[PDB]
Amino acid sequence: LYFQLEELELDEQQRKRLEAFLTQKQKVGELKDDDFEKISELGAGNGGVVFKVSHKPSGLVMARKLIHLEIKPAIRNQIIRELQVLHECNSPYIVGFYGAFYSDGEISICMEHMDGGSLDQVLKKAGRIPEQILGKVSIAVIKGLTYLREKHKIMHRDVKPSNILVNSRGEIKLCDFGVSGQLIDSMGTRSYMSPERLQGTHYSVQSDIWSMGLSLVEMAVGRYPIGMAIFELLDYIVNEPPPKLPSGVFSLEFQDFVNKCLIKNPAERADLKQLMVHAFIKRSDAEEVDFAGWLCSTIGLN
Ligand SMILES: Nc1ncnc2c1ncn2[C@@H]1O[C@H](COP(=O)(O)OP(=O)(O)NP(=O)(O)O)[C@@H](O)[C@H]1O
Ligand SMILES: O=C(c1cccnc1)c1cc2ccccc2[nH]1
Ligand SMILES: [Mg+2]
Repeated sequence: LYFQLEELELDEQQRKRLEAFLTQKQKVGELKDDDFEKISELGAGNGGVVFKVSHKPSGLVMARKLIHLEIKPAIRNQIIRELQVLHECNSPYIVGFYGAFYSDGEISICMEHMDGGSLDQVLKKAGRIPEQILGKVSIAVIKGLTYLREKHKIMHRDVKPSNILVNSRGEIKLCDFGVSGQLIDSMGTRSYMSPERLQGTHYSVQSDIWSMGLSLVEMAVGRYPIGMAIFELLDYIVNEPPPKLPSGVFSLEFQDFVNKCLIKNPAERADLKQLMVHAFIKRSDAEEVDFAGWLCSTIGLN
């Protein structure tokens, strides 16, 4: 393999892991519905269902997300085409992608299986996720959001605990980002949308910062921090002060970090550059946290 990795400043462990995923990916060609065998259901959301599958020609275990869309063939083919950009989205903070295709009213998004599942699944087991672990989560989310914005000019548009994937090797990765404009166009009791997004305001990385901040407070406290009825919830986000991390249990740097993510005004709200040099991030990056060890003990893995 003739790797074109230099654009990413990677540690040797990150370089080895990314190279091992890309090498495994070389076993995979054209994806067909007939070449998959359903192992189990990993989970489901509003738009689709994701299954742990076996890709029979390669032997690879994958996570197959199926999104039901029986629409005009010309527009589903535009979607499938827009999804091919995912082949170029190589980052330690972005879930690996094997391929995307359409079959029998379903668009399939085949990706790297993350054996730790999502952070909302681990939150159920953990109760509360430790501040120090959330420091590593914060770094991975900022770096992933930065990679997407800087390298592919894409915004996530759907940052939430269920869209942050973890594994037994201690990797933290984003998934379900807005790579396809046509998929967004063609496509509850909890909302992670920024107050300005809920009012109609054009999307921005600032909205992703809000979603990240809210997700952090939820994971830190063990529950959705607003609270409930639909309008009641959205009226609270738009017209009431943002939620705050409780005092006496969390560091001042972590409280200040989430406060800067949750500023109602998107202009005063912190950007990715400012968040990357925030005391919380600087502290968290210097800490030796055995995230892989903590994850394997709280959810019972390797
Ligand atoms: N690559 C993956 N590896 C392992 N588990 C995964 C993977 N992708 C998704 N999952 C799991 O599948 C569950 C359901 O996924 P999904 O249908 O995207 O629901 P959602 O994240 O709650 N909604 P949304 O992203 O807004 O469409 C997630 O909560 C994850 O736990
Ligand atoms: O559902 C989408 C999606 C949403 C809006 C626009 N384009 C795509 C998606 C799934 C997915 C899995 C991995 C990486 C990126 C991903 N994006
Ligand atoms: Mg998701």
